Amino acid sequence: WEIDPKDLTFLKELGTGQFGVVKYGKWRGQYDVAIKMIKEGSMSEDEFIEEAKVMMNLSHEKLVQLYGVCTKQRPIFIITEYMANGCLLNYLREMRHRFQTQQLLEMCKDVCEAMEYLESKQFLHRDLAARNCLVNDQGVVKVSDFGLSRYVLDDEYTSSVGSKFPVRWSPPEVLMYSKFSSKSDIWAFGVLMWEIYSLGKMPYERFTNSETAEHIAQGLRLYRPHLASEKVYTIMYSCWHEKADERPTFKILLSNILDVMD
Ligand SMILES: Cc1c(NC(=O)c2ccc(C(C)(C)C)cc2)cccc1-c1ncnc2[nH]c(-c3ccc(C(=O)N4CCN(C)CC4)cc3)cc12
Repeated sequence: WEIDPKDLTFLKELGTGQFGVVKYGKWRGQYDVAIKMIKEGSMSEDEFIEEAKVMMNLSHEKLVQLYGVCTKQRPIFIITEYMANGCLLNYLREMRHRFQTQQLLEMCKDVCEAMEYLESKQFLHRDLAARNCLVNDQGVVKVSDFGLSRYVLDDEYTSSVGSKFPVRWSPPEVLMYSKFSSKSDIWAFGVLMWEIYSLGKMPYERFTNSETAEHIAQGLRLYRPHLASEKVYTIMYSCWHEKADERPTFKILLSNILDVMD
């Protein structure tokens, strides 16, 4: 899994993430790569390195591939597949047109295929959201940074009352009991479907976290976006059942999305 850093050519800045600076470059003077330059103290590096092989073996066309690591210099590097059109959240917000409903469903289908693959490997994403999905040059959506949440060293992110914790993508059992399962990714996926159909709006925009939790407890959920048909809304709504066991699997959600696609 150890990539020779001499095989990397750093070419551009690609902004920052939870682990700091990310750059764009070439691997073997030919393949586009994103290179995460891990800020010292931001990550459980040893744990990530000892568990990374699992992640490098997660290969599906709709997952942003982890290619390898460079751990013999400061900072260490995580080398991944490069996505030409950046994160899905910015893509939805910056496009000028009102997306065709078929294209929006296609984004949902792409994410659902990646998630069905992760579910088949009993591998949780833990931070599924439009900000963690990327888009390629053909408008194909891919799921990024799956499982990396586990290696974050930052209480504002890892604590359910922290400023960076994905509260609005979390089911009640995560918020009350820290109980993660395949069903917490299902809940997050429903919120992601809502982000896609609302063209990148923040979920529960008018509510504080405590108002959101009270809205949920009373049986209220995110409203049906203008672009989502009643059938599409039934799919995202099924992800938010109060009882984790009543939520569908990604295999079932994919079958539902394909039926709506016709
Ligand atoms: C994934 C990733 C992260 N994210 C992380 O490290 C990270 C995230 C979450 C976590 C936790 C789960 C632990 C919270 C950890 C780490 C951070 C910076 C870069 C990238 C990144 N990785 C791969 N490909 C990329 N492309 C871009 C990209 C950005 C902007 C443009 C752009 O300016 N335009 C304008 C022109 N228009 C035509 C196209 C778009 C293009 C490409 C970014 C990519």
